[PDB]
Amino acid sequence: AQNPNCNIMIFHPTKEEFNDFDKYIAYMESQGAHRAGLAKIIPPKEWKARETYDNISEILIATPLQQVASGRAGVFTQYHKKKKAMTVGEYRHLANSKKYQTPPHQNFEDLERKYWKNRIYNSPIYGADISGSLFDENTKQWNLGHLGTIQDLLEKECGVVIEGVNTPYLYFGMWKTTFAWHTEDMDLYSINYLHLGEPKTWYVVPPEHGQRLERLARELFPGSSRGCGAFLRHKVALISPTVLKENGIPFNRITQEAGEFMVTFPYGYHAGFNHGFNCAEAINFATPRWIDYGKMASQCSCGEARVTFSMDAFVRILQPERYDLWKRGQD
Ligand SMILES: O=C(O)CNC(=O)C(=O)O
Ligand SMILES: [Mg+2]
Ligand code: NI
Ligand SMILES: [Zn+2]
Repeated sequence: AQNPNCNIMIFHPTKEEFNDFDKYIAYMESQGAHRAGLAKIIPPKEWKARETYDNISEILIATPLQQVASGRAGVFTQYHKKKKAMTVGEYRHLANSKKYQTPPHQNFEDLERKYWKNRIYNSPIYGADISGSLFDENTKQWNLGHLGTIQDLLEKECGVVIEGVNTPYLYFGMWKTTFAWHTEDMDLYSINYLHLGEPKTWYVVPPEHGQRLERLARELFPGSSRGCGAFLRHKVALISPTVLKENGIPFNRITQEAGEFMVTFPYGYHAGFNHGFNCAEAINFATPRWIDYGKMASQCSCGEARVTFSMDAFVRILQPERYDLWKRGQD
């Protein structure tokens, strides 16, 4: 069995190996990358996502989200307070302001310590989930706006034609902006490219151990757990590495830098934070190996998780017994 300790693997594809996306995902899996839940892919030196980032300041962040925390430093939830619209240029200025800028630090490890110590005492503002792409149309390799769609994958594998579309999203971050512990919708893969700026630290639980994380989370968030049998789908709960280690939960951590891709694998729980002003792009995707995960994915039916249009068909076809209850939670 490859990668039996479920370590995060890092890949350096050549330009030739960078041509066929599906083939390279399958290669990484052949080497056990998926056992970690997360892999890093460093693009060949010849590749670029686009020529420059000099002309992105006029992008609009229609609903910046202030991430307000409640709890204790290692175990907290966050809610998102909507803020007035602002451009990327306005948001970058804000991120670099004395109130929000990254503090002086020695290295990533020092910064990680400061994050876990101090995050709850601040409310950083995140430009998340903005539909769009920063890949140049002429970038032919690993262009996250030109991937094969999940609808087409389900059709190829299962023969059923469904409605829905699959497009990427931009994330503009700042120091302490936080992504809560989650798996993807329908336990899909995700791919994330850090276009520019400061790093993103990730934490991940191996898919084979995901239920250990869920059990801890039910313990640590007992009201939320009573509210919903899949409350991590709400994407609001944070647990620190110290707390995970205290409770024996297997996990790994890595920092993504600008110019690097990360792939999350089906049912790989992940969480993390940004080091300073940055811009990432991400999208969900599927492969044939995902289908069995999609069929087994938990679902939130309490009303909180509310998701895209395109999840309807996935539920309806892969999880017909759950469909009626899930759809009630959508409505
Ligand atoms: O970058 C972020 O804020 C969150 N990204 C992801 O959860 C992802 O790419 O799957
Ligand atoms: Mg612009
Ligand atoms: Ni994710
Ligand atoms: Zn719920």
